[PDB]
Amino acid sequence: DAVMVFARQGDKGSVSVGDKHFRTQAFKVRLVNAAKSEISLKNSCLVAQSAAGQSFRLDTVDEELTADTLKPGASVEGDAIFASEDDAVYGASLVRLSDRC
Amino acid sequence: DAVMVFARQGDKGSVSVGDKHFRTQAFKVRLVNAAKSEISLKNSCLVAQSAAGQSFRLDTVDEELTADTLKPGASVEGDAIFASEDDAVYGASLVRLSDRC
Amino acid sequence: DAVMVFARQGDKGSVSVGDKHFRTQAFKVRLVNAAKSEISLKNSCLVAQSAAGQSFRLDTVDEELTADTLKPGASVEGDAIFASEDDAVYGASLVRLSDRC
Amino acid sequence: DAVMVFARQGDKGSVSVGDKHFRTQAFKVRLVNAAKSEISLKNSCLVAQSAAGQSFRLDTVDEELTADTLKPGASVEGDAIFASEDDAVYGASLVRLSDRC
Repeated sequence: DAVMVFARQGDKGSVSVGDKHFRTQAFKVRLVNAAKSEISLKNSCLVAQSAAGQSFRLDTVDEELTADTLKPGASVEGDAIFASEDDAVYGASLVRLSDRC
Repeated sequence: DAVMVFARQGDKGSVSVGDKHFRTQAFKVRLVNAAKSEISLKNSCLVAQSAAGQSFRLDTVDEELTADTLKPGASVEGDAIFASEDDAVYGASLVRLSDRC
Repeated sequence: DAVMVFARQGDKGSVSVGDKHFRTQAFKVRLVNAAKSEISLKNSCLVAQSAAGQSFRLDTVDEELTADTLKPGASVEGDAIFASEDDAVYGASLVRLSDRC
Repeated sequence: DAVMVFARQGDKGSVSVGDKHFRTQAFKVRLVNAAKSEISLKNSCLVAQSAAGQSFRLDTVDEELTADTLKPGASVEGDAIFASEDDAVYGASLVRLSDRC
């Protein structure tokens, strides 16, 4: 009765504007409903984090990953790009769903 | 009189379901029998490990790598994906055959 | 009223001549003027740096990235390759524009 | 009056046979004679090393990189794969020519 989250580490990068800087870590994410009922994602969000429990904000995400619900057997996929001001986001090793959004 | 194991580090990733999380390290593996006799793999398994001797469970493996035997000169290849709950598996640097399966 | 700098970490490398050695980190860089006025880059330069503020010299850069100005909505892109004598440049995680050139 | 050595870090890997294991780091190497005279490479060899000066044996190399000489303007390229028993070779960041072969 929970959505399955598959992530693969992608490109590392940065964004700078004047003296405002941040680092980025991209993941290719696939969400899969392997249960027998429709699961709502409306009050859920994607969080990337280190094994120590440090989490990182989502900077940009492909529209497909923001589906409100996932019917049984349905799958959505796309890129999700997380950020930190420093280089901490490079240690993000897990993408998961939170309901604290 | 042992099978040769060639591995190349591939993608780093993760799998999450509810609050059950793990990290993944993929390798492309090739097994080669460079001896003069057939070698049995029936009671052998692929293990990934760090240089310090810490080993990691095999989460998924391509069917081709689970051949029961390898005749002389035979070669099989495919992906093998190992896991840890935390990010330890990212230090797996060796794939080898164990007979403790 | 500042140019936006998008960078993605690319190849790691080295250059050696006799006993003169250095390490290289490439980035794909895109510069974007998202403001309403033309912005001059004539006295600006690309700097790569670590989160701790350690910066690295630019060894080579694609001609497209050395435009003197960027009109509104204009974008230029190319590779930029930064260097260190030791392996410090591998921790460069940000490309930004400096006006101290 | 020295050959120029350009290297780019490639795949990380391993080789195992029975309980004999090693780790591998591949580089794409290009050798370039940018001088005005023919330079002999007959008593030279490719060495990979860390910034601290730790060096690693050459396990395999493409035939093209073992040219005996390089005439003016000549260039040769190919892959070179270096090894360590443990995972030290993963810190090799420089390929250079030695005359101690």
